[PDB]
Order: sequence, then structure tokens, then C-alpha cells
Amino acid sequence: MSDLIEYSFYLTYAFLMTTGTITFIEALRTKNESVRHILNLETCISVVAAFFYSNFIGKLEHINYEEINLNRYVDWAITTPIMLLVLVLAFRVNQTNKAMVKFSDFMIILGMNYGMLGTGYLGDIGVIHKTMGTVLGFLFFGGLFYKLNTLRTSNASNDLLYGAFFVLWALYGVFYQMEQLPRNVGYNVLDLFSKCFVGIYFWAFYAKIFTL
Amino acid sequence: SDLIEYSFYLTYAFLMTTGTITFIEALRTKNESVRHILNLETCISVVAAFFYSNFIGKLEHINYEEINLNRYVDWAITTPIMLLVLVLAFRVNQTNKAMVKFSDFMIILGMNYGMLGTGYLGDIGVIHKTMGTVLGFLFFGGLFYKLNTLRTSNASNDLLYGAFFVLWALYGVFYQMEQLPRNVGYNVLDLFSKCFVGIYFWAFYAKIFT
Amino acid sequence: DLIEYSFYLTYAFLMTTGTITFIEALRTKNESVRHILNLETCISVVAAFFYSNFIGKLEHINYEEINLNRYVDWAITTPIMLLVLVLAFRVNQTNKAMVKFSDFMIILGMNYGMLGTGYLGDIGVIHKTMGTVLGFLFFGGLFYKLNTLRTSNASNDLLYGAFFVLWALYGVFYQMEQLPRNVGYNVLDLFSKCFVGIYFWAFYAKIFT
Amino acid sequence: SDLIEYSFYLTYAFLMTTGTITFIEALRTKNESVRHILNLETCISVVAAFFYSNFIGKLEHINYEEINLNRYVDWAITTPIMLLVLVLAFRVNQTNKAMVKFSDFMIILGMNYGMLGTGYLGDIGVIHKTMGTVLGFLFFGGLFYKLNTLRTSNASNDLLYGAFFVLWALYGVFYQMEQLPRNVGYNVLDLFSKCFVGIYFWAFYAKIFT
Amino acid sequence: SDLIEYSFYLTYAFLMTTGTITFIEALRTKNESVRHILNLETCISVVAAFFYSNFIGKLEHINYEEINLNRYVDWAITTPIMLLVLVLAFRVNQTNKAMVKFSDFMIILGMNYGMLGTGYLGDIGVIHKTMGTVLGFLFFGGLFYKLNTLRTSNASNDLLYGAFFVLWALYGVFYQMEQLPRNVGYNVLDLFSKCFVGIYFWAFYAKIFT
Ligand SMILES: *C/C=C(C)/C=C/C=C(C)/C=C/C1=C(C)CCCC1(C)C
Ligand SMILES: *C/C=C(C)/C=C/C=C(C)/C=C/C1=C(C)CCCC1(C)C
Ligand SMILES: *C/C=C(C)/C=C/C=C(C)/C=C/C1=C(C)CCCC1(C)C
Ligand SMILES: *C/C=C(C)/C=C/C=C(C)/C=C/C1=C(C)CCCC1(C)C
Ligand SMILES: *C/C=C(C)/C=C/C=C(C)/C=C/C1=C(C)CCCC1(C)C
Repeated sequence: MSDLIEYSFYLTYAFLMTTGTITFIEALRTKNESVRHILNLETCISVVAAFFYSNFIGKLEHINYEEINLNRYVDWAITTPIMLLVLVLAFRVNQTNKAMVKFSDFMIILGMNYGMLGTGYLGDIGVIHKTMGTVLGFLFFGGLFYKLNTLRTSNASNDLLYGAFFVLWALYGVFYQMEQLPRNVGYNVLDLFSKCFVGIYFWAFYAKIFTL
Repeated sequence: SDLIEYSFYLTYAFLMTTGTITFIEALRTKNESVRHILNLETCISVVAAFFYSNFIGKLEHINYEEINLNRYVDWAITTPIMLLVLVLAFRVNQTNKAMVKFSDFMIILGMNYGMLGTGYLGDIGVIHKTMGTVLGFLFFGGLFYKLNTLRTSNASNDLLYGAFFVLWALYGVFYQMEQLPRNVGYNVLDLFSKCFVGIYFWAFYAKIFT
Repeated sequence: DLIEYSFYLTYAFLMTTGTITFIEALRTKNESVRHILNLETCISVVAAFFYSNFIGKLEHINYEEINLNRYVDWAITTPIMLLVLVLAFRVNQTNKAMVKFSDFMIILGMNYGMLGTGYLGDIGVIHKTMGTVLGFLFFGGLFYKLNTLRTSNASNDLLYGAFFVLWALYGVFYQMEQLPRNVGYNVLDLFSKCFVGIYFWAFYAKIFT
Repeated sequence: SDLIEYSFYLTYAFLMTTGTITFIEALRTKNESVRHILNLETCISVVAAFFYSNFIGKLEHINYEEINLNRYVDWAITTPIMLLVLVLAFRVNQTNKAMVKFSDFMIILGMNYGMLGTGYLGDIGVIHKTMGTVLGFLFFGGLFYKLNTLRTSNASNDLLYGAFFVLWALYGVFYQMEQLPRNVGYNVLDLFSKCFVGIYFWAFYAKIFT
Repeated sequence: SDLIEYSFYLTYAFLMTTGTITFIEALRTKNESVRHILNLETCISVVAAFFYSNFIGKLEHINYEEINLNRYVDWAITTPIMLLVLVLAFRVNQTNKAMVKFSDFMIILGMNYGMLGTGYLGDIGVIHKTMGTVLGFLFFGGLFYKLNTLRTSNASNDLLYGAFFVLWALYGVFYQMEQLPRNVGYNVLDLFSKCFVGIYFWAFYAKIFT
């Protein structure tokens, strides 16, 4: 419907407020400093993404779908590095109970990440063909997730986390190719999973809320 | 009419109250299990408060029907958190540990979203309103049957179960009514189901009442 | 003029009171004091919200409408204020913030009887004189019940007395025309919410000799 | 006009700074007396920042005389808090306990409000400005006489007492000026009397300066 | 065209990020010297975010020269905090105590305000643009000479000193450029000088990198 399109913006916006609140409160109370650092970063992701969604929502009346998708890049440029830092710190917490990563390794991750995003952007503004942007983008994505895989030690949380990021982030590249309207809706739903459900997972995991 | 406006403000203002009370106690309780429950409760008030502020802001720009359709977005976010709180509280009251089996929680959510989804489909004409009611209440039955299996008897658990049972059933009753009185009813139900329940959790864990 | 200033004075004092109780609620090592200051913070939060609304409207709305709107604020703040009062009595008498729920429900019943009958009088469903008479009957029940929970001591007596007088004065100002009644209620809120809030903070913080 | 615009924004932004720094430290200091002082200082910034945001929002329909009259509502709230901070600071500097006699503080407030009240009556013409100045300054003297009696000799106490005496006296001096320079002067005095004093307390108790 | 507007949003949103991260760690670190640094860092993000929200508000009908003039108010508040952080950071890295001589800090501020003030006179045409450039950079030299004397050698201090040196000098470079490129340059420099520096402090004290 016209309804469900607008609803997708609100759903993600409100779930970002939920995720931001839950990680904020636990970041302020966890006794584990490494968990605090992860939950602190996670709060920042929700804060930033919520800001951009509030902008999008403020423009719904005369919505320009293409404009919105281009604006998302500003959000992505800020949140993707934070999300990736969280991922690699979490790998290490799961292995050694300390949040640490080599800065050099992290800069290589970011290089691949920004190659991926920058290529996507060049395609959207027509500096390169969209088709080329897609393939070159996915190549950088491959470099990103290969490098990520080298920092991962095998265990249930690390495998789920890696697998979730792999699939969710790949789907951005899939939705990239769609028309502006369905692309927006897909991205809204992907953000709900990649930011909010991931954040809620981190909280629930460290809080030991669930028995498997 | 005027009823609509006052009832919106009442619930909105009480959500601020509930959110503040649970936030402060989440940050200061020495019991981590209570923190998790009160943290979740704070999320509920934050999300609902956002929706109420939006409804109030748009009151002269949207109709009663649209507001009721929009509530589903709020419900889609708040109902799962509320149910998580419920089942976590069940265990906290028994063992002082906030845990539930993820599989049990996913079954709870399945029933919850069948309830909400079939209600929504009836509301938008995809199925007959009356089927919305029947299927909704059938899923409601599944939901509370499953909740009951995780309820262990004690005073608090029984009160909580009963309160949820009655309040949540009443949403299905007000679903029957015309758009205006339905809005007012939902406003008041939210006051009870989110705000007064949230204050109960606070007061219960704070040992405010004998 | 000073009718608009009175709105700002109370609004700004609510911000002060809310800030002061918030920070101390978050730092006190006494859990009972935390519960009381937590509730006090809520009172300031809610009343501040309604005052920001009244202020946003001073051009667009008549003074009767503002007074009727206050009942929504009152319906929320009064039960929290009463809960604080009985918990404070209890803290003085037992070092613990507790009350019997049944006792609190009786208190709330009297309170809403009082507010409800007052409201009915304000909107003309019953006469103003009947609103006052029934209102004060419920007021009497309320303050009678409150007194049965009160043990004698400096703080409990000061508190009980403060509430008794300040709350009776709402019923006094109820008799006035709409404009002075607004100024009156603004000043009473400053006392009943803000100065009481500040009292609790100062008392538990042992700021004064 | 520009001068007064820029000076509004300067003080407003510095109030945000001061409120943030005292807020965070009030929440973490292990000294309860310092907490009370920093809590109070936070309130001062919150209130004054509210009023400055108001002045700023009024700029496009600005009435300089109106701004100066509105300041009295701010002063009526912030001055008692500032004075309470001052006398508690005196005591902390000697016994490390934030306490004062209620009766002493009520006398302080009596003088403070005589001062503000008579100044106000002069501004709105109930009495002549000159009579406002004379009464105002007499109340100022009573206030600072009483303040001085609660003051123990001490490096911090002396700097504080002197800073307050001078800065507060200057409000009475700018009261005499035409509305424009009066506003700019008040904006800068507020910067010193609220913000710089607030940052002093933080820095002093945090021991960041040798 | 897009990139210019985007540069405001990037820095604004990164300020929100930096403010959040230092706020949470300020409230939880067990080292109070680190708290004081992170407290100050939070203030910087709060103040700059306020001004960036203002600029973003003005993008439709944007006057590039006005914005750059407006920035001086931001600068007048944030630069002294940033310099305080820098010198406390020097000491914390060497002694693990956040302390500086007040006299040293006032000399630093003298130079800092000489730099900003002369730069401002150049912009508003009271002195020629190349003059402001030359004199401003003289004060900058004084500032960074003095800072260097407070610096003791080590990895973090050398990095911090070099980053501040280069970034702050670059404000002087972009000062020569036309209003539009100058805005974009300042937006990016603020990202580095406030946000990336603040994130560095957080990461450094949290020891998340090796
Ligand atoms: C919260 C926002 C997130 C996690 C955004 C992630 C964005 C991507 C993973 C984009 C990926 C792309 C490709 C893999 C191909 C090229 C086009 C892109 C940039 C959409
Ligand atoms: C805070 C909001 C809450 C707790 C909403 C709960 C909503 C329901 C329990 C809705 C129930 C319904 C039925 C039981 C029948 C079908 C129609 C519904 C969805 C209104
Ligand atoms: C913060 C607001 C407060 C404490 C409001 C209290 C309001 C009352 C005590 C009203 C009392 C009334 C009567 C005692 C008689 C009838 C009229 C009323 C409702 C104003
Ligand atoms: C934050 C605001 C402050 C500290 C305001 C203080 C105001 C005064 C000290 C005003 C003093 C006056 C006199 C001493 C003479 C009469 C006129 C007054 C009210 C301006
Ligand atoms: C967050 C904002 C910051 C760190 C601003 C710093 C501003 C400067 C370092 C300005 C320097 C200038 C000169 C060195 C000479 C030319 C004029 C100035 C003021 C732009």
C-alpha cells in the first residue's frame, strides 16, 4: 500500500529508538568493560541512524525516493565503520573476553568498506554504470568479508554474527539494483535487521536473556 | 471529539511518567534481572510515547480510522517487548533470574503476530472484519495458552497473567467499535497495559507496597 | 502580563526541581530516598509538560480552557504526589518507603472523587456550589485517611500541614474568576510541586540545620 | 543589535557547556557535598539556558526592554540557587560538609528578593528608577553583609565572595544604562556569574589546576 | 552541489556520535582524570552540534559568509575546551594526573584568543585578509610554541601535538579561500579536529586498539 511504505520508515525509526535505549541503559550498568565498549558503539549506531530516519520521515509528504536513497550514503558512511568495529571487537570478546583489534587490520576493513560504498555511490550518481557499480561493489564486499573472516575464531556467536552480517550486507547490493521505491522499502527493512535486531541480539546475548 | 484529545494527552503524559520511573530504577537497581525487565519497560514507554506524540501532532490532519491503522506499527514493536517482559518476570519471580527459552519466545511471537496480523487484515478489508475478530481471538487463545504453560503459580505471576489476559482481550472488544470510540478505548487500554503495568513492575521490585 | 510571567516562573521552577531530584535519585545510597525522589522527578516532568503546552497557547486560547486542561495534569500528578507523601511518612516511621496498596487505593478514590466532582462543577454538569461541597467532602475523606497513616514528628507534621493547606487552597481559588484563578493555580503549583520537591531533596540531603 | 545577538548565543552556548560539565561530575563525584553543589550548579545552567533559548527565539521580533523585564523571572529562580551554592561552598571549604542554617538562608533570600523586587518596581515605573537603584543597592548591601558573616577566611572563600560581590554589584550598574548596552552587559555578566563560576566549581573540586 | 550540504550533515552526525561515546565512557570510567578529559570532550561535541544544527537550519536560504562569521562563536567556546583537553591529556599520558598550571592555561588562552580575534577582524574587513592571516598565524605560533613546552615526549603526545598543529594550521589555510570552499573545508576540519580527535581519546583510553 501507500500505507506500508510509510509504515516501513516509522517501523525502523521506532525500533532504532528501542535499540538505542536498551544498549544505552546496559552500557551504563554492565560490569564488563569490554561489553560496555560494544554496547556504547551500538548506541551510537542507533543515534546516528535515528537522526537520518527522522529526516526521511520529515520529508514523506513530498517524498523523492531517489533523493532519499542518495541521502542514505551519509548515514552509511558513519554507521558502517562503527558496525564493523563492533563486529571485530565482538569476535574477540567471544574468544578472549577482551575488546581489542589491531588498528592496521581495522583500516584494511575500512578501505574495503569504503571501496564498496564509494563504488555504489559512483554508480548511483552515474559517474560509472550502475551495473559496474554493482559488480565492483560486490568485489570490495568480498574483500571486506574475507578480511573479516580472518579475524573470526569459530564459535556459535561468531558464526551467527558473521553469517548474519554477510547475508544482510549482501542484500543491500541486491536491493541497490531495484527501482527507487522498492529499494527504499528494502533498505528500511534491511536496516531494521542489520542495525536494530543485531543491536538487540548483542544486548540479549551479553545479558543472557535466552536459553538456546 | 474532545474526549479523543484529553485521552491522548493523558496516556502520553503517563507514558512519560512510566518511562522516567523505570529508567531511573533500571540505572540504580542492584539486581541485574530487574534491570533487564525495567530496561525493556523503558523501551516500551519510549516507543509508545513517540507514537502518541505523533498522533497528537497530526490530530487535525488525519482521521480516526488512519490513527487506528497507524497504531499497528506501535503494537508491532511494543507487544513483543511487553511479552518478553511478562515471561522474564515469570522466571524472576521464581528464581530471581531473567531468562526464557528462545524457542518458547518465538512461539509466543508467532501467536502474537497472527493475532495482530489477522486483526489488521480485517481492519483494511483484506478479510471480513468479523473474520478478523474470530481469527484474532483464536490467535489470542494460542498466545495465552502458551503464556499459561510458562506461568508458575505465585501471587505476582497470577496477577500478571490475569491482567495481561483481561487487558489484551479488551483490545479485541474495542476492535468491534466505530473508529472514534475505538480510539478512546485504545488510548485508555494503553494507559493500563503499558503505563499501569510498568508502574506495577517498578513498585513490585521496589517493594513499595505491602 | 504577570499572568504570563507566573506561567514561566512555575515552568522554570519545575525544570529546577526535576533536575535536582533526578540527579540525587541517581546518586543516593538510600533506596527508599531514591524511590521518593524518582516519583518527585516524575511530578516535575509531567507538570513541566503541561506548562510548556499552556505557554505555547497563551495567544490562541481562553483562560477557562487552560483551567479545564489543568485537570489532566492533576489526574496524573496528584496520585504521584500522594504516593510520595505516604511513602515519606513511612520513611520517617520505619526507614522504609512502603504503604499498604489497599490504603493507597482508598486515598486515590477520595482524590479522584474530589477532582471529579470539582470538574463536574467547572463544566456545569452540577453547580459550582455543589462541586465545592462534594469536592471538599472527598477532600475531608482524603485528609482523614492521610492522617491515619501519619505518626507525629516534625517532618510528618510539616508535610501533612503543607499538603492540607496548599491543597485546600485549590478549592479556594476554584471560586475565583478564570484569570485570577490561573495565577492562583500557577502559584499553588510552585508551592505544592516545586517547593515540596525541593524540600524533599534538601531534607534527605541534610542541606539545612 | 549584532553585538547583542552574538552575546546571546555566546552565553547560551556557554550555559550548555557549564551544565554538561557539572552534570557529568555531579553524577560521578564520590564526595556527597560536592555532588550537592554541582547538582545545584547544573540547575542554574538549565534554567538560564531555557531563558536564553527564549530570548534567542524572540530575536526576529525583539523588544530590548521586554527582554530585560523577562530576565527577572530567570533571576528570581537562579539567584537563590546561586546563593545557596555560595554558602554551601563556604562550609565545604572549611568542614567538607554542605550545610547552612535555614534561618540564615531565609535572611539571605529576604535581602536577595528585596533587591530584585525593588529593581523590578523601578523598571516598570511603580517607583522611579533612581529609587529602584538606591533601595536595590541597600538590599544588595544587606545581602552581602549577611553573606560575609557566614564566610570563613580561606583562599577559595575569599575569591568566591569577592567575585560574587563585584559581579552582582555590576548588575546594579548596568541597570542604569540604556536598554541595548544593558542587555549586552547582562549577557556578559551572566557569562561570568553563572558559567565561569560554574566552571570554577567543577575545576576546583576536580583539582585540574595547580 | 550535493556534497556541500552533505558535509554539514556528516559533521553534525559525527558530533552526535562522538558526544555519545565520550558521554557514556565519562560516566563509567574508574579513572577520574580520564573522566575529566572525556567530560570536556563531551562538552565540545554538544556545543559544536548546537551550532551545526543552526547551520543546517539555514541551508535553503544559506549565506555562506554569514555561516563562516557565525563559526567564530562556536570557536570561541570550543577551542579553549579543546586546548584544556590537550594539556590535560599531555599530563595524563606522563603522570596519569589531569592537571595544568592555571597561569600556563591563561597564556595558552591569550594566544588562542589573539589568533581568533585577529582572524575575525580580517573577515569583517577591519584589517586586510592577508594581515589577519599573518598576525593570526603569529599568535598560532605563540600558541603552539607554548603547547610544545608543556608536552613531554611519547607516542600519544607526539601524535596529539602533530594532529592539532596540522589541523589547526589548516583552519588558517582555508581562511584564504572563497566563502563556499571555505565552509566545506571547515566542515571537514571540524570532523577531524573535534570528532576524530574525540574518538581517538575514547579509543585510546578504552584500549580497544593495539
Ligand atoms: C546500516 C547501514 C548499512 C549496514 C549499509 C550497508 C550498505 C551496503 C552493505 C552496501 C552494499 C553495496 C554493495 C555490496 C554493491 C554496491 C552497492 C552497495 C553500496 C549498495
Ligand atoms: C500497547 C499495545 C498493546 C498491548 C496492544 C495489544 C493489542 C491487541 C491485544 C489486539 C488484539 C486483537 C484481538 C484479540 C482480536 C483481533 C483484533 C486485535 C488485533 C485488536
Ligand atoms: C499539582 C496540582 C495539584 C496538587 C492540584 C490539587 C488540586 C486540588 C486539591 C483541587 C481541589 C478541589 C477541591 C478541594 C474542591 C473542588 C474543586 C477542586 C477540584 C479544585
Ligand atoms: C544570573 C543572574 C544574576 C546573578 C542576577 C543578579 C542580579 C542582580 C545582582 C541585580 C541587582 C540590582 C541591584 C543591585 C540594584 C537594583 C537593580 C538590580 C535588581 C539590577
Ligand atoms: C572546532 C573548531 C576549531 C578547532 C577551530 C580552530 C580555528 C583556528 C585554528 C583558526 C585559525 C586562524 C588562523 C591560524 C589565522 C587565520 C585566522 C584563523 C582564526 C582562521
